[PDB]
Amino acid sequence: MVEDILAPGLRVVFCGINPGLSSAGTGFPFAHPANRFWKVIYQAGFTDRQLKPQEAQHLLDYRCGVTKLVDRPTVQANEVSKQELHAGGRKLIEKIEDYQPQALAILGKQAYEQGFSQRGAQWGKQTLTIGSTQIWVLPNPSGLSRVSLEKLVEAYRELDQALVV
DNA sequence: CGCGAGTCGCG
Repeated sequence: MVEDILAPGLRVVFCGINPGLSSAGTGFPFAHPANRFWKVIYQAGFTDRQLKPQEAQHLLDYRCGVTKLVDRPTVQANEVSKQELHAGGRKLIEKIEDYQPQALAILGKQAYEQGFSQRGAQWGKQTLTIGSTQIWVLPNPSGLSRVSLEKLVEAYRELDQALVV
């Protein structure tokens, strides 16, 4: 099982589909060294250095959170049904109403659409909100995505900069 | 008419 990293007052809550088979075992989000997440949020600007999955809890210090749509671990994100994704979204909504982050960031275009029942969603900011929490769709940091690091970084960077203080 | 559903080839 992979515990959530949430707290009130966060500026961003990162959300993935489900745990990979490596992450599941370690009990850390995006634990497999092939997943660009940690490098991306670092380079994007969310952290002052590149954290290891071990230090995940220290994200709160930078006022960032992490969670997932579906708990069931899996090799590839595509093994999770829409049924599971749609249910996952419903529960995510509650956590957001609970912790009330400045922004919810879904890592997966399909994830978003399924989880929130939305069609033809575009990358970036969504008009959809959850109270004061704004919603974003960011490309998945998996090394399976043919999306380049340079692209991935910009995407997240836009959000960071988008959340002023 | 519209609408809502039913893999391949890419680094």
